[PDB]
Amino acid sequence: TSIKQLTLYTAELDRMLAFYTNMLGAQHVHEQADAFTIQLGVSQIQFRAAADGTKPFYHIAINIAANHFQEGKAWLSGFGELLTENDEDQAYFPFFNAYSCYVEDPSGNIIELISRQQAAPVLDKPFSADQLLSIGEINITTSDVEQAATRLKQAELPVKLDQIEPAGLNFIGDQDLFLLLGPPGRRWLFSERVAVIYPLQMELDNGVSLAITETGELVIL
Repeated sequence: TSIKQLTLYTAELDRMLAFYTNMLGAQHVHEQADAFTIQLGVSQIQFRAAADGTKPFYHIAINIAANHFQEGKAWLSGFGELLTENDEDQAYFPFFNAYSCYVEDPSGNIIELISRQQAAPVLDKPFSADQLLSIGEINITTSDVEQAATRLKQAELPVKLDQIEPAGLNFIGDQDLFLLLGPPGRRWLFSERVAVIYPLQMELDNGVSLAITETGELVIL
């Protein structure tokens, strides 16, 4: 399955709109009075205003083609300084057989491009914003990992309940989409920001819709 729409919150709506309009182009962005949407291939994200006194952020990875990693990295670097971890400005993840690079948006969202070496197409054409494929990762930061995992499984996502670590990060998915399910508390790779519960909503292309509430409960809508 793929993410059809994600709804995220931001304390920086105006700066975010400018950032994504410049990055993706006006044809991939729609402004509303109280929100805006961006198109990432087959996935959409709506950003809405955060509650005053909060500064929500998320870990968002965007799938790019198997052969587009270095072009994607160069492109991404035009929009901010590439984030580094251990003084490296890219990463290889053997579990996903994937290369990743990262930049921060105006809210501190971790914007990752992920090039899955066997789980993405080879596209024989130049990379551009038009070649972003879909959302490949989103964090599901929850106050109850076991409950969340159980509800995701009841919703017919691939979940091996006996392997779930309630105090750790759990990769839930297959192919080109993984939910990063875990508790708050720990610093995110490539970021200064520590995992904190912020609300979101997610609609999958198979019709499944869910929310993370402001207290971190995963609820099936």
